[PDB]
Formats: sequence, C-alpha cells, structure tokens
Amino acid sequence: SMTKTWTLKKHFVGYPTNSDFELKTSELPPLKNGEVLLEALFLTVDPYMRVAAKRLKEGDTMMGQQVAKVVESKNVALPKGTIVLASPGWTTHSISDGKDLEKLLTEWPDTIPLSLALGTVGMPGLTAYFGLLEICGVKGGETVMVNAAAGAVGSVVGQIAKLKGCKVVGAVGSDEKVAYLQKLGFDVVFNYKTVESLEETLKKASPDGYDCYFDNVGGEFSNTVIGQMKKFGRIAICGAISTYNRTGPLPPGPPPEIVIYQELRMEAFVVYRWQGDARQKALKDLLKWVLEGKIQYKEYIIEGFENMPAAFMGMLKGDNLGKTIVKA
Amino acid sequence: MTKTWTLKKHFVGYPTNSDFELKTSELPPLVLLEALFLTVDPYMRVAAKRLKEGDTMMGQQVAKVVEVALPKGTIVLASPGWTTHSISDGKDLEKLLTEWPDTIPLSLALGTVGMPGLTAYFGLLEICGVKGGETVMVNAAAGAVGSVVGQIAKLKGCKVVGAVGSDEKVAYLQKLGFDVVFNYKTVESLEETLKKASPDGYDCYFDNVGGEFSNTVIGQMKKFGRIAICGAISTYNRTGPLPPGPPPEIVIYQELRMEAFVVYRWQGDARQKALKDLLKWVLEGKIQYKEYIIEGFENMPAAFMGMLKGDNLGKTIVKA
Ligand SMILES: [Cl-]
Ligand SMILES: [Cl-]
Ligand SMILES: [Cl-]
Repeated sequence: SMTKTWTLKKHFVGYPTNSDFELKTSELPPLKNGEVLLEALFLTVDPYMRVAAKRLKEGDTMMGQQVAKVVESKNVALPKGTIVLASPGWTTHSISDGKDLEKLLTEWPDTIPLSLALGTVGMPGLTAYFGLLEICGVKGGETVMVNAAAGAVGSVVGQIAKLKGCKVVGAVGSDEKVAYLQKLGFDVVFNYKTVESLEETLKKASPDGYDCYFDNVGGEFSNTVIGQMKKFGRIAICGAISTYNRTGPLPPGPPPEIVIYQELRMEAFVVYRWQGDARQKALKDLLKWVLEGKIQYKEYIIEGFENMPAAFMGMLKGDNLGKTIVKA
Repeated sequence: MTKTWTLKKHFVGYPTNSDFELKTSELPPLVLLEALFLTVDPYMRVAAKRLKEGDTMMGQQVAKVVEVALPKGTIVLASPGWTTHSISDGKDLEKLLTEWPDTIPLSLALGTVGMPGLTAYFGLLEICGVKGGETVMVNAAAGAVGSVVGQIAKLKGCKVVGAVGSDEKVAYLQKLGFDVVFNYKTVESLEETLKKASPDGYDCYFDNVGGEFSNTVIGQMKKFGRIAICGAISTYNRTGPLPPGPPPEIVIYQELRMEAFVVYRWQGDARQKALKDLLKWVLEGKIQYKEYIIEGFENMPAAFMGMLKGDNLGKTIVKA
C-alpha cells in the first residue's frame, strides 16, 4: 500500500506560501488484526490550522479531519465500505485501530452531501451552535453581530440566530458574500473592506447597540464592535483570523473604560469542550434544520489532493464562498 | 459658605496642581452637610474626562449634619463631589450600618467597609467565583480594592499572588499574609516572577491595572481561568495609543472567561449582606485595615495625585 501526505516544510511566516508545504509519498505497513485502511473522500481545511501548525515540528504532517471510506478491514465492526470521520492529517490513506474514529449519524440521509459532516453538520456547525446558544446565550429577539458571516462558522451562526428570532448584522470580506447573505435574509450585511467608516455602518445597522457578538476576526474590528455593545452584552470569542498571520505587534486593545462601564462578558471557547450527549444532540439539531431549509449550506469543492495547500491558502484569504472542501 | 475643587484643566497624563482650582461659594438656604472625611479613588481619573471644565470633581464623603429624619448630628454617606459643605434633600443619602461600632474609624465606610470593599467582595466572590483552593493574581494589591481582594481570598482558602508598586507595600501585604508579593517596578521580568510565584498558572485574575501587565498574566492563566475586569489604572493616565491586546490564540486555547463589572450592579439585600460580611470579618481580624489620612481639604488634589502614583499606603482619606 501507498499514501500521499502533505507536511509542513517550514513554519509559516505571515500567510502560508507554496514553499511552506512538501508533498511526500510513503509506504503503508500491512494491516494488523483490528485495524482498517481508510481512503480519504473529502478533507477539510480550516482557519484553526494556521495556529495549530505552530506546535508542529518541521516535517510533521499537517493536522486535519476527513471523511473516509474503508477499503480493507481486519476489524469486523468496520466492514469494507463503512464511512467514518478521522483526523490523521492531510493524507490520502491512513491506518486506524478503530478507537480514534467517529461514525456519522445513523440517521444521515443520502439527499445531502457527505462533505457536510466536515461543515454545517460537523465541527464548524457545532462551533456556531454552542458559541451562539450557550456562550452568547441568545433567547430570541436579540441583535447579534457576527463577522466572517459567510464562513463555515459565521454563516451557521447567522442562520441559527434568524431561526431563533434574532436580528443579524453580518460582516464579510467581499461583495459576493454580501449579496449571498442578503438573499438568505440577514438583516444587515456589509463588506468591511469597502465601508467608508466601520463605526457609522455598525451604528446605522443597530442604533440601540448589540446584545451579542460572535467574534471570528479579532483585531481592530472588534474594538469598534465593543464600542457599540449594550450593557451586559455577551461576546463569544471563537476565532481571531485577522491576527493569525500577523508579523507585527497585535493591534491596540479595546478601550477599557467602555468594557467596564458596559460590564461586558467575554468568553472564549473551543467546540471540543462539548462531548457526549450535548455534542450528539447539537448535530441532530443541525441536521434537522438543514433538511427543513432553515439552514442553507454552500460548499466550495476543490478537486485534487495535490491542491490542498492551495485550498488552505485561498480559504485563509477569504477567496472562497462556502465551506472549503478538498475532494480526493 | 463652602469650598469646592473643580477641574480647571483636563488631565494630560497624570494630573498636576494647575489642573485643579479651589473656589469659594455661598450656599443657598434650605439639610446642611459638613464633610469630615472625603475619599479620592482611581475611578476619578476616568470620570474626570466626562466633566466640563469648571465642574466639581466627583467623589464620596462621610459627613455630619450641621444645620426631620436628619437631625443635627446624623452621620451619612454622600457624593456631592470635592466640597466641604453641600445641601441635600435627604433622598440621595445612605445611613451607615446600624451596628457600626465606635471602635473602628468612621472613614472605613469609604474604604474596606465601603465602596472599595464591596468592589473586592463581588469581583472576587461573584465574578471570579472563588470556592477555595484557587491561585488568584491581584494587581494594585495594596490599594483600597486589591488589599481587600487578597484578604478575602485568603479567608476563602486561596493562594494569593499580589503585585504592588513599592517596597513598603510589599512588606505590608506580606504581613497581611499574602503568599507571594512583589514590586512590579523592580522585578527583572514580570513573566518569570509570575511563573515562579505559581508554576501551575492562575485560576483567577482580579484586574485593576490592564495594559501589558494583563497581557503577561493572560499568558499564565489556567484553562477556564476567570478574569474580573475591575479597573485599568495603567491606561487611565496614559499618553499615546493603548497597548496591544492580549494574544488571541492563548485566550481561545485556554477558553478564558473575562467579565467586567462595577460595584453598583449589586444593590438591596445583596449589598447589605456584603456590608455585613465585610464588617464582621474586620471585627474578627480576618480583614485588617490601614488608612493614609491627609489633613486639610486644601490638600485634596495632592491626595488624589499621590494616590494615583502609588505613594500612599492604605485607603487615601482627606480629613477636613
Ligand atoms: Cl466571510
Ligand atoms: Cl472553510
Ligand atoms: Cl498597590
């Protein structure tokens, strides 16, 4: 057997470039009893990988999740053809003993793409689900500010908020994303790169301020939003993508006087905090909302394992509309 | 007649004497309140920016009536600003605790058994949510709030690491029983000092200072660590832009919870019970108090500036 794997040739300086990755071919050992050989069907690239890569040794495999098919099996629980979620990194083939896999929902229908298990009905959707419903604690009727609102996480945040009865103000990085989310029904959507002044745009979008802030971006953008949070406003700190590729010092922080006077609550979280029955129920809620049309999905499918570095870099620069997925 | 301190000129950096102006005024006929003790507090540096030039500096005081619910001689807490005399209709006053003993200074109603002590109580017990066994980082630890925070933490069963601005404050807090105390102005490296003070990190952070100091503390917070954002004094008297924010990757990876608060959020039975607790702990010796008494209403600006620069040990109080 053989496998193709993407490794970190060099730690990223600023945004990644092609020279930071190295494609290597490896010979897999044969199966031992209780193991299976997994062939990747869909592999995800996600913003967190820019940060997690700093913990790698140079030469290590890039981390990441994938939907995979069993092609050979010495384990009866996983017959040839079983579909699983695995995280062996950017690799076409891998060997697993079975304890590091997750079977898809038993109720998974064939009317929606399998790749949604890496998106709206997978890790990004769960991040939106718990970030908004638990960390932000929306009950209905709130005004919610979400940035990267067309990304894998933000798009789910806005649509869950809408089905809960919230007003949604979304910030995105391109006109095409603005038009898409406006057609979905978000109350206000704008391109942060082209606004004449961010402060006036946010003020007009909600004169009374914002109850909740789902933050994927960080940086100066968040300083402006903090200046328009209502008293006791809740901020879910999910990501800081505007800073991940920074080469210089971080931008100034928010004005402390505003944070204190408004008594803001700001909590950071990672989706893996929730496991067991909480995680499983969130997945079923996301599945039902998708099947009812309450949550639309959009994917940017890229063909070819060899193009995975390009998919990752394009995703970081915001060039793709929809969850970026690499189809092997 | 009455004496009043006004904001002659908005502060640039730390205040100076020329930024204040003492004015004499004639009070109208009617209760008349004469100030015995007036407090100066860090929050005034920030609140002063909202003032118009010529306005009275804001502040609280203990006062006694000099001229029916308020007979001549009643002691009250009032906030007419930096003024020796003021007129009140009675609805903006608070009678002291009915059980207030005469064995402790009246001026403690502006301190450990007053607004600063309540800030420590709710910031640590509710916002930080200490239950016992936590390692708590507190800065400005010898100030009115911080000193109460550390002593409440100790009586709750916490380890306390305190940062102060002078060697005299280090010795005082060590005598109070803080596990670790250091002078941030003279430490070779804040990161190394905090790391040895608690190799395992910090469960809670009572933050009165902000700025780069807090960025370093955030890098040593444990997972699910709780931060109570009480003040940002290092940024109050600042020239130039605010310092960079904390590293987002650390905040997210450690899933930190950071909530800001102001003491006035709690009223009614919560506030009364907190006052009752603070007084009881003082009478039991679990919370020691210390005051820096400055004689003369004319010296109130000097008391405020010295307090901001960390020159005063104990709650800064101006006795008229
Ligand atoms: Cl976006
Ligand atoms: Cl994506
Ligand atoms: Cl101090």
